[PDB]
Amino acid sequence: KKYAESLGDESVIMADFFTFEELAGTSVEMQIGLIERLRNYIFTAILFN
Amino acid sequence: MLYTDSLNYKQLSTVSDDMQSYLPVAKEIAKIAQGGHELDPEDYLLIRDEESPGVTKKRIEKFAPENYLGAAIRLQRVLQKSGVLEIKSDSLPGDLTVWESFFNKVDKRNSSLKDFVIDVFTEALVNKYCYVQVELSKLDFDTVTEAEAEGILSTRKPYYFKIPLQSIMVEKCDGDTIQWIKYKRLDKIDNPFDKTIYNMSYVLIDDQHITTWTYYDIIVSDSGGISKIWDQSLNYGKGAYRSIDKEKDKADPVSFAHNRGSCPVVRYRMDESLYMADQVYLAQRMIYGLSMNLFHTAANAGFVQKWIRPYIPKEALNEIIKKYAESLGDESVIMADFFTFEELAGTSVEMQIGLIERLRNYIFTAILFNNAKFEQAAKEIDFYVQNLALKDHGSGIVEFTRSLLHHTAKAFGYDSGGSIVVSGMDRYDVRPIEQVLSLIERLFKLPQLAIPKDLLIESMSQLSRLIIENTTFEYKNTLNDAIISNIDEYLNSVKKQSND
Amino acid sequence: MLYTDSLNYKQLSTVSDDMQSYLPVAKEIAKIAQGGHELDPEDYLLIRDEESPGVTKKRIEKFAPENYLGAAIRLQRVLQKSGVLEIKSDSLPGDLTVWESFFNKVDKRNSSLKDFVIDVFTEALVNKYCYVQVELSKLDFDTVTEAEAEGILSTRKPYYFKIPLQSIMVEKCDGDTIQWIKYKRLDKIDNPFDKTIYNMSYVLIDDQHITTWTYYDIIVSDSGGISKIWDQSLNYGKGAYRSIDKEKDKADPVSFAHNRGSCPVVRYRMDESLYMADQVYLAQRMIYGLSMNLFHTAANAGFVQKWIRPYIPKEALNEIIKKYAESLGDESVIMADFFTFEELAGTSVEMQIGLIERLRNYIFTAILFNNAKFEQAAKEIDFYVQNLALKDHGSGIVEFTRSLLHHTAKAFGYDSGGSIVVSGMDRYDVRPIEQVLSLIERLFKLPQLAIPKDLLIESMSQLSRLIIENTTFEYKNTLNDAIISNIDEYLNSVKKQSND
Repeated sequence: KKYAESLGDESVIMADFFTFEELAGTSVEMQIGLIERLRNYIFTAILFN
Repeated sequence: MLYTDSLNYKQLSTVSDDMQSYLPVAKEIAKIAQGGHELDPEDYLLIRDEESPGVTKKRIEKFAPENYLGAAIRLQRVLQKSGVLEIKSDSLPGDLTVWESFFNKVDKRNSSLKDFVIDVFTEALVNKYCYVQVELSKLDFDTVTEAEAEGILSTRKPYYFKIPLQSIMVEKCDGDTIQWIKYKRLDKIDNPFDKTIYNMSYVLIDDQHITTWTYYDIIVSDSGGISKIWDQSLNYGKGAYRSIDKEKDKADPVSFAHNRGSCPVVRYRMDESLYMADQVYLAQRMIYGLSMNLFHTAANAGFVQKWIRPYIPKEALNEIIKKYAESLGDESVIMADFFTFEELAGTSVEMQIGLIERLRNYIFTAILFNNAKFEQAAKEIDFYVQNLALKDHGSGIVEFTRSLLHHTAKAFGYDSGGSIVVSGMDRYDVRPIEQVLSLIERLFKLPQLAIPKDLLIESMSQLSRLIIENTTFEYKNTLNDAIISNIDEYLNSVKKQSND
Repeated sequence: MLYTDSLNYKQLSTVSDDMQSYLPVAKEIAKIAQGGHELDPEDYLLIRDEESPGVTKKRIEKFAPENYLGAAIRLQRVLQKSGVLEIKSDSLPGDLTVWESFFNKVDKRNSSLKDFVIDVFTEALVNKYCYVQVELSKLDFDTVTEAEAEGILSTRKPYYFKIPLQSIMVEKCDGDTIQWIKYKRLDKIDNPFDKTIYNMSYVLIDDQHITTWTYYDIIVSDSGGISKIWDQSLNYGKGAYRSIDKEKDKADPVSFAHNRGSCPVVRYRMDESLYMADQVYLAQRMIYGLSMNLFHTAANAGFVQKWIRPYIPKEALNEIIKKYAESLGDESVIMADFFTFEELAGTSVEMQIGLIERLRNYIFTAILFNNAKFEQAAKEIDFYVQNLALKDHGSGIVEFTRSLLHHTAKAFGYDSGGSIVVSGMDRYDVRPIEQVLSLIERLFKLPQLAIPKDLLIESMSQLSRLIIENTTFEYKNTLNDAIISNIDEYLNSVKKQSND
């Protein structure tokens, strides 16, 4: 409870490890590339870029 | 045809099945595209399955709608407005003077023909089936003779009226021609010193008759219909608002024959392959939700946290952390064991940014257009793109100025006349003087016998008003009169030279 | 129509439902767009759900509003001002001299017609429905005969007046034409040696009559209405301020017929698809909040902290840290065990910067414009973009100079006349001399019989005043007179050559 209350710029917390865990993101761009290649095939079915 | 029977509210309020199916999706698409303050964030929440309402409202507070669909609609409207629309006068049946008088003001909004047609096109662009009706003014007199009837027939002044799509209730139409149509119209009687009153009219336009059923002093319901109506007999005869009866509250029709010979409505229907709003509105609401979630995540993970590991009793620990906080600046060396500045790296935020960017790219590629023009000789194309919207606003400004000048002339006691022609606000271009000079030179290089004096006068006047600006209207008038006289003399001289 | 009955404050103060719904959002959008000192940081706080007020005020101290919406409005106004607006004199009904006299000063703000229309366009751009009224001056005399009435009718001098949108209370209008309108007007009677007094007027403009209800010596309320009014009978007859009565405090109407035949107001209504302020104001307030939070985070995490690990008793530790602090510079070698310089890396700050940048990019892409022009032959386009605002300020400067010269002429006892035409401040361009030379050459290459002497005189005078500057007005006048005489001689010579 205390930790949550004092978790901002206006406080120095007294914890032991407080990493900000975040998704790196490599699969999202993988699926984006897959969708992009499907769209590229759709637009190359006609001879267009 | 001629209707003379009062109808219950249920009969008037009927809506055909196809309209019942189509109106909700049209309303949704219009709401998505228009955006603005009418948007309700609640409807565009990607909530994690009913979490605490406090965090929901905190997330709602960060609602920043990016209506890229609205930008695309604006771009298409401006691009189409950049075109030219012309009417061949000789092909107009009947007197040309009455046609010009009508074209001075084609509708109650004072817009010109091209402006009105572009507005119709825009309304169809946001949602198809834009309906326009052509009507007249009403004049009624008693003890009418044949001459009075002739005058009434000869005093018709038509104008256009755009029927809202959501107000359409039913219509019988084959192809594009409309056999007949019944729509609704909520007209507000505004009292300068009292609460606004509302009336509800159901208008049926037929082949040779037009009829209206009117309910007076009603209350509009959340479904767009009637909820409560006034009743003078109520309140022991004083009158009050009572619930609408679907079988006993009947409206007496008022009908008359327009003698048009056909239904005086026209529907503009954008082709399905061209109607892009049907295929991007879902992407737009997805953008709304994703942007809200992205801003919420960034705000909740944007701060920088600084933790310590004290250097060596809860009271002693409290004393230590107090001391540490006090001496945590540039003017002190702390004695701690580990004081990293913990901060979010940020890879998910840019991931969501990329997702929103790809949604926007799809929205702008639904039309064959590239948004990279505004993402990061040559720039003259972008300048012309700006000039397109400049020309649109200039046309609107010219219309407003014409109306203002008409009112001003009426203020002097003059009866107007010629509607005070106003030009300009149509050619926005860098370095415009030499373009007009080139136009003048190219005109003069043409066979002089083939150039009317009016064209030369117009071009020279444009040059004169471009070269000197911020000057008194008297000075410009004097210069234009001198130009006109000199051009007339030159034309007469060249004519007499050519004759002999 | 003719009103002659006093009305209670409740009757005057009524506002139509549509206006009641629309005024708050218009006020909010106007406040967001205008920005400036009127902004209240409290309203744009992304506070972490009611934390300590001390940190809230510390965050408020770091409020630096970046009104990109204001920049976009300025850009659109300047771009539209870059256009040309022209009036065809021959189409003006009635005498042309009175039209020119009116066009010398179209409103009480001394702006020209184009300047006034651009101001109206800007007011509509920030918030739609800009209202303009056309009125006259009032003259009253006693023992009036027919000749006196004729003179009073002939001495009308109309001018324009922009009605603030927030002052609109109710209006009945079909399409763009306004049937009638009631608005409010708070007029301050300023006393050079006393407290400012306030009066409240409710103005109803009708088809053929205009009426005003006036409450004298009132106090404006926080809602824009009346809170307290003066009462001479109060204070035992000495008078005092007492609360307004909504049923007993009645204002006597004063009305007169303007004989315009129609309501002398015009509303400019920017099209919804073109009105961009409705779709970016939320983004602008989000920018305000995000910028405040970003600066607060940067300030609270911007310092560099330096910690130690002492090399080997709390008193002994105090002695050690004192010594360490003393010997922490370039001129000493410390004996510690670990002395890293702890510093914020910074990845979240640039994340928030990117978020604010993308919000600004959306704001600037609501209009089809690219902000990269001011983010990082060719540059001549940017120079012309600057020249646009230069031309706007130049038009304002020319208006001010005309007014100043009019007052100066009045100082000499001269009665003005021609209003002292002033030109210039309209062509800002790099290397302007050869542009004027090219204009002169192109004019002279045209058929000389087709060029009036006035145009040549104007162009040559422009060249003369460009080639020599910082010179006495006498020198420029002498050069211009010589040019005029020489041009007249040349034109006469070529005319007599062409005659025979």
